[PDB]
Amino acid sequence: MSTQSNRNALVVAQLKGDFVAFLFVLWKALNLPVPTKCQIDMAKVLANGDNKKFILQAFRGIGKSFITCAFVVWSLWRDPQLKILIVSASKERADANSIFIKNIIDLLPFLSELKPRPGQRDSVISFDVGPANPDHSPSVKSVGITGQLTGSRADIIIADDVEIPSNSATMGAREKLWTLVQEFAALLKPLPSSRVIYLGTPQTEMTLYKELEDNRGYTTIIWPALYPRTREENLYYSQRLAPMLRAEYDENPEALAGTPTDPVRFDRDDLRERELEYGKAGFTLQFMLNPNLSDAEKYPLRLRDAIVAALDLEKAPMHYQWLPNRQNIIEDLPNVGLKGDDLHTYHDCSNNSGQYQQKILVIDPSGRGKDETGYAVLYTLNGYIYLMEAGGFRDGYSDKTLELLAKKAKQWGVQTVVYESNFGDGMFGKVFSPILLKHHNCAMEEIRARGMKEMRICDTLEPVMQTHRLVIRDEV
Repeated sequence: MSTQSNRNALVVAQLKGDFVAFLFVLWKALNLPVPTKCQIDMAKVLANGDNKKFILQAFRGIGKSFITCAFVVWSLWRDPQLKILIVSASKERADANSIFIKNIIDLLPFLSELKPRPGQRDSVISFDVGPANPDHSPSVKSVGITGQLTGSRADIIIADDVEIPSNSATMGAREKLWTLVQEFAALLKPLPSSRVIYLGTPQTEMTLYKELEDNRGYTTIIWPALYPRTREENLYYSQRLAPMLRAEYDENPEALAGTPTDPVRFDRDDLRERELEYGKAGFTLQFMLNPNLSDAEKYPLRLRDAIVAALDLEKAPMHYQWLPNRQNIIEDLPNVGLKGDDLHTYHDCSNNSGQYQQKILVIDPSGRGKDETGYAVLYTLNGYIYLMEAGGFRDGYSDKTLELLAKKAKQWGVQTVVYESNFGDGMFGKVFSPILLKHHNCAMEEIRARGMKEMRICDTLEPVMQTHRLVIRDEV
């Protein structure tokens, strides 16, 4: 039984965390820690099974240390007779983190508890020093670069409040070899958990903004905000109000500038928007009167010009069908025509309508977002399905367009979007286009349209951005 349970905890961190990690209360004695949805999400994200490198952009006044401690415990307690853990921090701050990890360890049952060799010996700063084997060492990040290089067979690095470590560039550079091509690859094959976990609240457009952006440009992990603490979701009268009054009360007895600083994890010197306002201000449009359908013609088709079309179909009322047509001929890609409509009550008459614009633009190849309606419209305008249109782009034969499976396509599609629009490789003419960009901002860990706005136009340009990366696109 013991072997099965130990192994169970070993590869199911959530179960280990919910069952064995305790706090010792004064009224109820040793009780189970009541994990929160954000903490549970964070535990899953930090595991050998998933990635290796994780970065959290969290707000302040979230009991993050409670989870970070449970993870670090779980790591050392279930390591394959191996592994050194070190943290980078300017304090005593890293000592506080390991204290909590020790608070977790000390409450474990015998069978899950490895024997303790060292434990804050000599009033440090360290547990399980020397072969035993796993260890956790609290370190100042200000010293290390020294701490990173000096470590012998490092397995995990946790970096507390990474955004508030001054002169981090050298310490960060020291980290690169430890993770990036890389003893990390070699240790991961051995099943060496560890790994690099960074968690902290943002601090302007420093080094961390670069880390978060590079991560978010590729993935959408991870960020929780004041609302993650569900206790805030109930007012004084003990009625659910979706943190309406707690937020009001917290805004008062303080400041709005302090509330974004403390409970929002927003970066200072910038809005959320994917496209910088510095660029959104320069963007001019071309006003045009659309057809009976939702077609806006910016520049008419020309013979011997190559066009590309992207289509983000509308799953329901809610939003619109968005078809951009982009002149691909020259070095600078211009948007020459857009179809924007929510009048398509029929799942059914769009393929023909779209086709005449695709045909109008020199048999324009089209890359359709494979959503429920997408897959759909795919078939009707397929070379084989109904309209026999031979210029429908597909990443596979099962998938007659852009498969939206796996997060990455949208991520890099947004990342390439940003580049294309900002470096002025792609020129947008549609008014409603740029207005959607105005509100297509951070929805950590991705981007979306804020309350009461549509992102249909922007999202179908994201498909173009993703398509932009593709080798086949390098001359459709």
